[PDB]
Amino acid sequence: VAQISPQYPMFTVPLPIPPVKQPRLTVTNPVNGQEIWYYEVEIKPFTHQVYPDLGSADLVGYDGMSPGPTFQVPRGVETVVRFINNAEAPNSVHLHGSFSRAAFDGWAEDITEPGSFKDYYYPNRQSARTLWYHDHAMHITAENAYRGQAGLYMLTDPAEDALNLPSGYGEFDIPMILTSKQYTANGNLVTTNGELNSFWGDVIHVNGQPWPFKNVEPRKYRFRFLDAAVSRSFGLYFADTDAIDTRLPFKVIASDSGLLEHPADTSLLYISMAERYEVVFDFSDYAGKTIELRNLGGSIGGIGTDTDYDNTDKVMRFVVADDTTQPDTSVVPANLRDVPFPSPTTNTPRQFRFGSTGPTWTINGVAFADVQNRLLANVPVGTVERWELINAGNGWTHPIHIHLVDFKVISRTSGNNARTVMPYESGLKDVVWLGRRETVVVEAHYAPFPGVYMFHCHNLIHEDHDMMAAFNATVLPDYGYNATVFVDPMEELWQARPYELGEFQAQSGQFSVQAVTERIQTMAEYRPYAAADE
Ligand SMILES: *[C@@H]1O[C@H](CO)[C@@H](O[C@@H]2O[C@H](CO)[C@@H](O[C@@H]3O[C@H](CO)[C@@H](O)[C@H](O)[C@@H]3O)[C@H](O)[C@H]2NC(C)=O)[C@H](O)[C@H]1NC(C)=O
Ligand SMILES: *[C@@H]1O[C@H](CO)[C@@H](O[C@@H]2O[C@H](CO)[C@@H](O)[C@H](O)[C@H]2NC(C)=O)[C@H](O)[C@H]1NC(C)=O
Ligand SMILES: [Cl-]
Ligand SMILES: [Cl-]
Ligand SMILES: [Cl-]
Ligand SMILES: [Cl-]
Ligand SMILES: [Cl-]
Ligand SMILES: [Cu+2]
Ligand SMILES: [Cu+2]
Ligand SMILES: [Cu+2]
Ligand SMILES: [Cu+2]
Repeated sequence: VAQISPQYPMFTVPLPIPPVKQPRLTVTNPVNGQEIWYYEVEIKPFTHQVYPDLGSADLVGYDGMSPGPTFQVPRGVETVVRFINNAEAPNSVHLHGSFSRAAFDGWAEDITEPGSFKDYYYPNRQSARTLWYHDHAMHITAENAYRGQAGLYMLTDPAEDALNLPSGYGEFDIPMILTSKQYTANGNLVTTNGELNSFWGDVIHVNGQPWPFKNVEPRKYRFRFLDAAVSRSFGLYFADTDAIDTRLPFKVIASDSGLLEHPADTSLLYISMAERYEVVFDFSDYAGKTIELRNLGGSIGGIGTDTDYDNTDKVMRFVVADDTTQPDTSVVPANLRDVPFPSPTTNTPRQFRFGSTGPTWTINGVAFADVQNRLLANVPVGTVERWELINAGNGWTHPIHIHLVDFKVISRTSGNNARTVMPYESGLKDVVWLGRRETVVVEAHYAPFPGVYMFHCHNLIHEDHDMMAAFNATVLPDYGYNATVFVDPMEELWQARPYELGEFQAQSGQFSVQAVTERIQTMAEYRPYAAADE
């Protein structure tokens, strides 16, 4: 259908690369003698000239940019991030892909008001994976994410580095953060406010830039795909501009939770809101060509319900040089890793229906705001459960996310007989797309931390009104590990605190090296992540 946003000069602006976020300082953890990396992020307003010849867009971003800066954290290094709200609305930061404690996980009611900050303590102990950090504030997650509160968080480890995959952040390892937005006639953003169905968007962005291009050499690149859109799901494929409908093969090497056991040879990648897939594309057979990254129409080939617009079949262009300037020393091994799959269970699976209750998107008839009813499962820590995630509807799709866990996709049935489990769903994930009339069974180890966690649809419009619920990963009162201060996401110990911008700017008072060092060493003594040792 006709583009609504003004006409854009397609494939004329280079793909931006978010800068790497550096820690401000390190603090010795008195528990283990190891260095904790401490970071400060200021959430604040900024303008960005998206349309060359119109006005600017009003955004709110981590460190005044969108996407937020990229974190790059070695496995085993604990991080503390001071998220400082200097904006106009509350925030709640979630690190998507991290088994964070309940009070460091971005619980939707666990907000920071403007003129407050919160310190988030992250374990970084899971398998090498592409995480992302983004807003989770109750009822305003769609508008906070849409206006710029999302960024990448790469968890790295030597074992993955030894595979010799294409490497170097911004060299041959490229972030590909997809969004779908809409602009006014003067080049400002159309708000998601008031939208209760889906905000599709008619402008496709990579790393915050409409329809970019990149100069590539004829060799192998690792692309880290993330669907950070409010509502748009994608069917990604690559094509030579000399044969724009001919799909070129590539390899998926990783899903949400890390490496697949083996690369999945693929010509079409379904990716829905909050899914991460890492792809290796070999440009060597296309020296001197232009390869367009494109998006499947027909509402992702009948899987989705998304509206299609004139230019939503276009993502970006890669202009391939005639030659490499340096040898391609990278490879994609046939064997990537032993995926740590959960033990099969015979426990009769729980059922969750993703539908509506009057004008509200619900789970088993319940809206997140409804405290009395929204706690839908008690799961003893250590237990493996199958959850049957049901989309009975033909008129909506729902990428379902479960906090804390990594899960295996056991099965998919389609009431449109459209598809079962995709080859790139063979490993571990934390989001799974319920297409039209789809039921998916996932299996997860509810481990290793007790606490109250969210699960929900990651269509941020659905999530906000109000397709989200909670589970309690439970322990018996003799469990230990300071569980009584780490189960409650709203625990007073970990709540946000007020700051004065002067102190922040001068790095004085509670921002002094001394105050930060004392505050982090005190936090570290509670031993939040001790139960994940081994
Ligand atoms: C989520 O599950 C956790 C358990 O993993 C629940 O917290 C547990 O709640 C029980 C009942 O309040 C606590 O026992 C109580 O202890 C106090 C004082 O020592 C006593 O006054 C009461 O008679 C009772 O025995 C238990 O300590 C607590 N466990 C932990 C580890 O905090 C929690 O309530 C559940 N959350 C929700 C929202 O349902
Ligand atoms: C639970 O948290 C408390 C409070 O941080 C920890 O108590 C500290 O432990 C170290 C070593 O035992 C002492 O030198 C500190 O003086 C303790 N502080 C206080 C205020 O008691 C405790 O270690 C933690 N327990 C577990 C199992 O994690
Ligand atoms: Cl490389
Ligand atoms: Cl919808
Ligand atoms: Cl953006
Ligand atoms: Cl080479
Ligand atoms: Cl202050
Ligand atoms: Cu998320
Ligand atoms: Cu999450
Ligand atoms: Cu949904
Ligand atoms: Cu969430």
